[PDB]
Amino acid sequence: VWVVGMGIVMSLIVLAIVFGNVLVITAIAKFERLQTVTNYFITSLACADLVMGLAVVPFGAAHILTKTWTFGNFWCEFWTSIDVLCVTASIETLCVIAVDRYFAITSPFKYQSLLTKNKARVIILMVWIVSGLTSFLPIQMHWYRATHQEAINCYAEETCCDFFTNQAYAIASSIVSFYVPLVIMVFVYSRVFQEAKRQLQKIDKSEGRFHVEHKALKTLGIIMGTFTLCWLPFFIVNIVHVIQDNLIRKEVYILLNWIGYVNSGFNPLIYCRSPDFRIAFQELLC
Ligand SMILES: CN[C@@H]1CCc2c(ccc(O)c2O)[C@H]1O
Repeated sequence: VWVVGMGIVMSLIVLAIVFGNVLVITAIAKFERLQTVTNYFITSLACADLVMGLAVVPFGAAHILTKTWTFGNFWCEFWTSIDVLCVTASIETLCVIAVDRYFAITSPFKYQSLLTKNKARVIILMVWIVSGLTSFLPIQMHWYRATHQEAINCYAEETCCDFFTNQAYAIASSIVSFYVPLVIMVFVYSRVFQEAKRQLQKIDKSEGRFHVEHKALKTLGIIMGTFTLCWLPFFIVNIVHVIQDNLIRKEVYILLNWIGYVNSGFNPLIYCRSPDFRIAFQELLC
């Protein structure tokens, strides 16, 4: 009953991810009003999420359900590289969005000059190049491999493929993928909240006698509680399991990894709540 039951959940996850991340892309492509410098970062994020949902989730689900890797030994390194690439490219895009929002409020007069359609493309290409220099190059050159008997036995068997990595690669990959964007987003959003509070105070001092921070708190909570709660638990055990051998089990690692995969299915709800997006979604369907 467990085999039949979980397959339904995995298929539902796949369908939700694909349907969520294709609609945004086609709405942005079809409509000329939504083509804005802001909306290119959402385009890149949606592309990364769609690639993840199509390439990573189905094969991981099949590997779990079948319990053996029926495909060749060459196709598992490619799968791991794709997974790492998508994961590390789906977070720096959020960091870029946060920085772009910071520059709008902090410098209102100079926002148009600093951000131009030519610079957005360069930023996106740099993000994707950096993502590809930590996923394909070290994995495909066999620099991440660990040196112990279980790892060698797993490497020499075609039907078995698990993740065994070194201390240095794990630390470097986690630092590049998660922690630096986390610090940058924390600083950015704290400053934005400070500016919003100052504006509210000024309005209250000016027009106080007439009736005419819940909004900022709710928005920032939705922004920063669906990302930290989804990715932070995994990137701690990622550091831990290479320092203490018996502290972290394999099942906990796999489940905490799969919890962070569903974040790609939530992004359209969080970042595409604008009325302009709603009108486009209504026009496409119905
Ligand atoms: C196969 N799962 C991988 C394992 C390690 C890893 C992931 C994502 C980002 C990283 O920086 C990593 O080091 C996970 O997606």
